[PDB]
Amino acid sequence: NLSEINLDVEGSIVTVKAGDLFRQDGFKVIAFNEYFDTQVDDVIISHNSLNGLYIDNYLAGSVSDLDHRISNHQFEEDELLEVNHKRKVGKTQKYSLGTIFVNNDYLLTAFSKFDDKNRAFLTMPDYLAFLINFWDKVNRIYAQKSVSVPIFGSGITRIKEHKNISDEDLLKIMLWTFRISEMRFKFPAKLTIVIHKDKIDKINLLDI
Amino acid sequence: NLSEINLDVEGSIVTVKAGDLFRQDGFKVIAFNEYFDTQVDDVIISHNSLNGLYIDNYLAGSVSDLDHRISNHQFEEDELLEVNHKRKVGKTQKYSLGTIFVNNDYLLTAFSKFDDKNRAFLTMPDYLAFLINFWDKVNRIYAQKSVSVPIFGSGITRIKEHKNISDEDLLKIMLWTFRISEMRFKFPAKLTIVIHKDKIDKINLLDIKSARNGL
Ligand SMILES: Nc1ncnc2c1ncn2[C@@H]1O[C@H](COP(=O)(O)OP(=O)(O)OC[C@H]2O[C@H](O)[C@H](O)[C@@H]2O)[C@@H](O)[C@H]1O
Ligand SMILES: Nc1ncnc2c1ncn2[C@@H]1O[C@H](COP(=O)(O)OP(=O)(O)OC[C@H]2O[C@H](O)[C@H](O)[C@@H]2O)[C@@H](O)[C@H]1O
Repeated sequence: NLSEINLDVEGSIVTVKAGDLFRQDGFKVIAFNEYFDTQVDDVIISHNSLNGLYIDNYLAGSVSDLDHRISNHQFEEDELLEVNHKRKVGKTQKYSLGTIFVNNDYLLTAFSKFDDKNRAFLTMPDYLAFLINFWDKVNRIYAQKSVSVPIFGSGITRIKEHKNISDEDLLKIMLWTFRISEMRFKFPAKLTIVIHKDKIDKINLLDI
Repeated sequence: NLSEINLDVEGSIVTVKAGDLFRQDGFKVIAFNEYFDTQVDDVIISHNSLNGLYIDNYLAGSVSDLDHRISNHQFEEDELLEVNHKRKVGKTQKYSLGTIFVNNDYLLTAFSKFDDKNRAFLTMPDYLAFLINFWDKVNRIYAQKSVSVPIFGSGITRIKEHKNISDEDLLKIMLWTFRISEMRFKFPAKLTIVIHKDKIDKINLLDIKSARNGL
């Protein structure tokens, strides 16, 4: 019946707290799909998803300006993938999972893959690959800085073969993938995992 | 001092014990590389790996027989990768990680990648992807059957950016990923993880019980 716990992981504090991601001070992480889509129409991007809420309610400036900024940005060659020329709707450039686009205090990250068949989806290995690559990026780049994340993949993402996986189990995977990442960093990022305040019932923080 | 432990993981008992993989009853898993190389000459495969030690002392029949058997075997379309024609020494057909070739009571699996200098290596994402794919296969194909494994990657394999990762850390990751796999299988394989008897010094079986809950 508690709402926050601080965890000593590899000699660094990881906070898990009930609350609202959008209210956190510092960097806040928003999961986009692999095309960094921005069309919120409840089929590509759901109005209910954090991706949709951020664009609809919190993105400063227009969605058009954001597309241009992302379009004209230059990512490492490790992060640009094949262009899906034959797509019905949405952007065409694909990005490697974990790629980050910075937008003010928001870290927009290529999280889920998309296709008309499985819509937003990831294999369990893709999910683990995302976490490792993502944690490695934030720990090298945002060392000693605050980074707040939700429970990645607990929304409408179908993790293939894991339709029913629980929020707590995804939280556990997030935690031990973070442990692995920060093994190689003296000063990692200052991570906070936010559980939507109306969902601390779904999770017993003493289990952790 | 403690040499064996039984853990309930997702409602199934997993055994971690000191011993000898080759003395294990039931299926034994041998880590081959992504080409299923069989040439044990300390250039491709080394004599001191379980890969080379299985070929040298435990393989039934000649290495030629095994090569031909693997080449003729019908692998899944997704298990078959592209063919590296530039390779100057060894087999050329790449296989996706976790691919399994069953050989009597041995499960030969494509574990490590070989770079241009025949160095065994994996990235941490590759390693995790191998474990999930491999656990998924054996829990599907060998449900309720004994499957014994060593601590994958604790040999010469370099896990990129984790050169000094401890055997105990690899063990927990193996347990974490196996737990995830059997969230999908109500009747998983009966897993035994074998720590080489002379390496039990490096592993404290008490620091491992939390992994059975995914922590
Ligand atoms: N204000 C909040 N604060 C904290 N957590 C919240 C909040 N609102 C919701 N959550 C919870 O935060 C968790 C994550 O919410 P999401 O990001 O939607 O789900 P995903 O990680 O599967 O991303 C969906 C993907 O597919 C899409 O196309 C996107 O492009 C993504 O790529 C859920 O448990 C929410 O209840
Ligand atoms: N009899 C034994 N019983 C149990 N464990 C053993 C035994 N002998 C050694 N071990 C331990 O078992 C662990 C694993 O030993 P290995 O399989 O060699 O190492 P890897 O997993 O990094 O695979 C080597 C890769 O590179 C190669 O080219 C292959 O192709 C592979 O792809 C070590 O801790 C050993 O001490």
